[PDB]
Amino acid sequence: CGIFAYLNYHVPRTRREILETLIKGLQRLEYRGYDSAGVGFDGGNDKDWEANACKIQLIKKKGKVKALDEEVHKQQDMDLDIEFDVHLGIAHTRWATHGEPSPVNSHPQRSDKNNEFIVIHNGIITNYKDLKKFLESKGYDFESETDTETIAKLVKYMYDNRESQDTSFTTLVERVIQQLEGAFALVFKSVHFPGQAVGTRHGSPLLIGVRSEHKLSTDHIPILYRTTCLFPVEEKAVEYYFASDASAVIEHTNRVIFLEDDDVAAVVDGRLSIHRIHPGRAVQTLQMELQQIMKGNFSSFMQKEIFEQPESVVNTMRGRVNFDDYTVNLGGLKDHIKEIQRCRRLILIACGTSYHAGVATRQVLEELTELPVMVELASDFLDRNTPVFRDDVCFFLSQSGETADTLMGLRYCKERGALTVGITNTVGSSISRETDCGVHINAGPEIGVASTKAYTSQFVSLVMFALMMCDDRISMQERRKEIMLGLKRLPDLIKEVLSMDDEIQKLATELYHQKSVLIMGRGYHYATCLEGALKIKEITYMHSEGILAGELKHGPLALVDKLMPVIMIIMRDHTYAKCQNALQQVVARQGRPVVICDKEDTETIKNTKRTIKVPHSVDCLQGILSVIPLQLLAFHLAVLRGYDVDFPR
Amino acid sequence: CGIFAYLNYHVPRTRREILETLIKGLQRLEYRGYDSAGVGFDGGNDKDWEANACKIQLIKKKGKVKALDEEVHKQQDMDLDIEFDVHLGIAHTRWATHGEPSPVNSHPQRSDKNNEFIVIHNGIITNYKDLKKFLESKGYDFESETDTETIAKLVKYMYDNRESQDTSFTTLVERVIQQLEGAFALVFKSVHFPGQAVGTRHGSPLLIGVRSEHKLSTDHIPILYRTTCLFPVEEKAVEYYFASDASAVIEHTNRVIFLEDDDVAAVVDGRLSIHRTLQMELQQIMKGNFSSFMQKEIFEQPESVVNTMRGRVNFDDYTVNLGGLKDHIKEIQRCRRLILIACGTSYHAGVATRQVLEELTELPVMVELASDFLDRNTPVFRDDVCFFLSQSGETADTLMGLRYCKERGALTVGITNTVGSSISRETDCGVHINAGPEIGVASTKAYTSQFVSLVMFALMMCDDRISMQERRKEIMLGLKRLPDLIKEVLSMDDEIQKLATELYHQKSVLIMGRGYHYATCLEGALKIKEITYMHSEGILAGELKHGPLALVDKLMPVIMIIMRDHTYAKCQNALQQVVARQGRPVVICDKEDTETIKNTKRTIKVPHSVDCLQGILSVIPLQLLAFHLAVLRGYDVDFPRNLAKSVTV
Ligand SMILES: O=C[C@H](O)[C@@H](O)[C@H](O)[C@H](O)COP(=O)(O)O
Ligand SMILES: O=C[C@H](O)[C@@H](O)[C@H](O)[C@H](O)COP(=O)(O)O
Ligand SMILES: N[C@@H](CCC(=O)O)C(=O)O
Repeated sequence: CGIFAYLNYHVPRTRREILETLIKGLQRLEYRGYDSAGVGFDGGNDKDWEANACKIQLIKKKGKVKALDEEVHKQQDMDLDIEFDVHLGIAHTRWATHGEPSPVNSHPQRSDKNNEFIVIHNGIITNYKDLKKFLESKGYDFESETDTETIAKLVKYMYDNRESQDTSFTTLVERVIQQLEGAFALVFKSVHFPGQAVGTRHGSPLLIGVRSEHKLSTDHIPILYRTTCLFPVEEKAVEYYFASDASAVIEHTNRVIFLEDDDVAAVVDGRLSIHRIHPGRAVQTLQMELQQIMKGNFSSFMQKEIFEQPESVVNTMRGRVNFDDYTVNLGGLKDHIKEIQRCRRLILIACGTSYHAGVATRQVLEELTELPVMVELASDFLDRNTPVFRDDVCFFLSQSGETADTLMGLRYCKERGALTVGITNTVGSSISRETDCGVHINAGPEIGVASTKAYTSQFVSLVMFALMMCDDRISMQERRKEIMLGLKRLPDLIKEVLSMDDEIQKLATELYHQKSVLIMGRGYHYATCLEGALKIKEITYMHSEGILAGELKHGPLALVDKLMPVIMIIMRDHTYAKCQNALQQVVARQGRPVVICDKEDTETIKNTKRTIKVPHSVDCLQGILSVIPLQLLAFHLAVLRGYDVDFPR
Repeated sequence: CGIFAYLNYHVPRTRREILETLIKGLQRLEYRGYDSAGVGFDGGNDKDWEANACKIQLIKKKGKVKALDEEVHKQQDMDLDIEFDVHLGIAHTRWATHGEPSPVNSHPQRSDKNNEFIVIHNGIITNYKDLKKFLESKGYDFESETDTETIAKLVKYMYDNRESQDTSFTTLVERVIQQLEGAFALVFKSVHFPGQAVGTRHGSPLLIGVRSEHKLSTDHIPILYRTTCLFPVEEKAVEYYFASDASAVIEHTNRVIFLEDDDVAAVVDGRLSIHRTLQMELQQIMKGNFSSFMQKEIFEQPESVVNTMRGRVNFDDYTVNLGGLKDHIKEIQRCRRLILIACGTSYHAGVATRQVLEELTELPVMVELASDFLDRNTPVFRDDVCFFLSQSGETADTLMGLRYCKERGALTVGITNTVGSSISRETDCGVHINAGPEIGVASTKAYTSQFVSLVMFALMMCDDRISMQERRKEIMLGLKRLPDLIKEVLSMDDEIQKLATELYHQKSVLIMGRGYHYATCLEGALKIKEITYMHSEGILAGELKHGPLALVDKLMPVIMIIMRDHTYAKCQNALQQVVARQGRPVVICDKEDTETIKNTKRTIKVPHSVDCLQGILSVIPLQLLAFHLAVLRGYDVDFPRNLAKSVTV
């Protein structure tokens, strides 16, 4: 699930320091969930590091990384004070798929009892059955029920059947991946190629970080097919960081290379080259900081990411909104904003909360672009073979940028010649690369299990795009100004909503024992219902459902009685009167609902017992304020019930 | 709501023959509103019926009509033996969407403490608040909170300031409607005008039935402007039946006059004048041998399906011809998008046929909930084809969307089950699904008939594509076999009733499907909500992994739909995810799905049909399941709480 490897080339490091780096690397990957982890490093206790490069030691264990950290330092036959001028250590966290969690089934997987080759793997090898039969017929005995082991045994098969005594480590791996089917991110290590690393991916992220106090030969690595590689110029010293997630690299360096499918990256004599069976891979700078993946003073990542939303919203608008002259500029669309305006339809495709962001901005997109806006769930979009045309603009909302159904929707539309735009939050992700253009919502990494700041950052990003699509219309200047003053005031308004956290805990204690809750709303807050009810489902495990208010009299209103908890959303927009009508329909049937409304709606505050009173904003922005109380309610309910809000489940 | 009045002119009826005709008229209209009821007739106990038309009696009580039928009887003041030669009586059942359903709020309303004018109203007055303040200043005291009272206190204000001593009852009503705003259907009665009735409409149905053993003077009453009246030629014997619907009159006669907007009908001296045969058998509105309309309407779907295809599908030569579209089909193919607009179950019928509409028309298909369609002011264009699905043809939100689309030059199509309904008239063209009257509040045969209709339309849109000839043949053979396969499903009634005994106590249930059965699980979830009051929610199977799956444990009831179409494997993956969360689901599957039947305890095995027709079969069990669950919980399936049928306000 998580991969991290640390190669120090002519940068002296003691075995203690190497192990602490690997463990610290896995600590940055734990948030993805896992059941076991392991490390691989050169063994032996010969004081000269050059003689220990033929003994690979492994320490794998089922449990948390801490237990692994304890097992590392709990080795009597291991001297931690040996200094290695050159060394490659690899680490891995496992999410079991093939084989039950156990030390044997943990990574790194070895090629034999002498550990001539070891490999860490993220993904699944579909044809591991056949590959295992073939290697067993050639005389290789397996010890684990993991598909990963077939990789270790196979690379040794190529090595044992090499035509020349000096075939490259790269050539060996090329022959392995050419026999593999499915998805995989791999890092290899071998006693026969000491100090060298080989990384390759297909359908799984893999990146390489680099650091050196010396100048590097290039910032754009060219691809080599079967002056050209990356290395420090005047000296040898250099450090490489293979990782499946930037979060494990950023504290050491912000210079990274994102590998692409079928890339085979190799480090030989401290020089990094990328082979493939003038295109090149860029060495780019990440704007990510270690502080963005730490809880800080908060007790959970969920709490942090909700309460930091005044900051994340500001990070989303930075360099993109100019309140001094009411102009909007998404740099990611400069070379495509012209074509997009000559198109005839917008299609927003996403899963889960990302899809709700589409619903939350569909109206304002229709208002300002005057174009048809169709919001689709990616899985259903694929089932129906939806008609798509060359003059369609297709947005793909995805925080991770790797969600399969959304990604497959992306590739579907590209085949039909539509113009594709990625709204992502993960640099280097598949959806950010394969779209024609895109916007990075720059909300910072989302470490929590549920989407909190990503939903509101997507909300803001799509509103900003809408503002770009009508920057030439005289009749809409006023409307644009109204909206951008609302964005100017939004962060302060979000703080105001968070300052009512106390009022929300009271509501949580009132719903502590409840099993169902109906969340009602219409117009700009239809999405607020759905997203609220999804959060309370995902985090609290109670049956929260979002009900479009205009639909009550067509059936759903039958659930209302004096026992069914109800939360209604009644804001000061054009649907105010209609929402009041829905409230009367509920109360008329013995419903006693909790209402989320504007601070100054004196009428409903008096006639309704419990009301959450949020500040008034622009109609097409209220959704951001009205959803936060529901984020907090889901958070507090889970806490009251003893759940771990940072646990996937 | 419902309206019914009985005017017998020189046809001797005792006071019991009239009260049992008013109640029997409301029972025919009860399914339109059953929160309260009331009747209005002539009081007094004088043998000579003439000295009793100056005294009005109002018997109004809370509850269904059977609560009023007992309040009318066993009274100590009304002598049910007086013979009336001329008499008028008005009745009404109300849908109390607001306030309390008290006898004071029920209709008929009154204008003072002596009952000089009583009115029964179907609709809403959008300015009754201004009429209430104008009338309170002149010396009129109000009693109720309804908007109907402002119609009674105002018809008396025009009578207190007339210019001549004998102003016709029409003139008084003409002055009232000029001050009323919104929609309304009214039937007046006054002591000053004995035996005279006035019936005007504007945006709400209102017809007049007539019966007489004598010949009628004419068959085309001429509309007048401030050899003219409909009356028996030689004698005076005539019976009139004011009613907002045709079912309350078919039992007494099949000769009605469908009024129009702003037509002020008036019966004077037993002569019907307007100022400014029915094609239904009584059997169609009788439960027959079933204990409920909903059970009948479910088990009669084999016939209603056939009645939808009659004279429209030819299986010998595989031709589809919808007469209602012959003059527009050519222009519909030159359009560029399909939009389906509806509410509730009708909206589900759009979801259930969206995929096949996209396949056979190759056009974009967009399915919209009417209420949200209006809140967003959706972009619509002259080259859009907009369908409006409505069993009643009167649903307010759907109807407003129609007029919204006409204003934007779109080609509109009505898919209705009511001839003469607003939606069937105001659309450029349309199809009558011809399923028969639907009395049960929950739509059952209407859904499956709307389904078939949209499929027939799809078959027309592609009858000129060679490449789709085989696909057309496959679907039409499925239609030929569908009625019998529906019977095969209904034969599992007993098996469904059992599984209901295992769930009637639960509070929630999740229904999961994708593709062609996304609609199935939504419509099923709606039905269970509407008549069993369980918290049932439809969940798109593809979305489970994105949050809702967290709500599944060994306790949470789950129903899954897994059919043999292109999503079988994906549905199998969702089923494996559910079991991993310890779920124990009921699976609706195809009989030949042996793998599914072995590994799942509770299964409902339905016969295999064409993929785009399978939805009709997979939904019927949920219709039956909702029925049995309601019976187990002691509820009534023909009168669910908190609403009625057809949302016209
Ligand atoms: O609570 C929300 C979850 O995070 C989940 O619903 C998420 O929104 C989807 O899995 C889409 O993922 P992406 O946004 O990464 O595409
Ligand atoms: O089961 C519920 C009802 O059938 C309901 O969903 C109905 O569909 C709408 O209240 C109006 O729809 P029509 O306009 O077709 O009557
Ligand atoms: N399929 C491998 C790797 C899974 C992973 O960690 O992503 C296993 O189960 O061991």
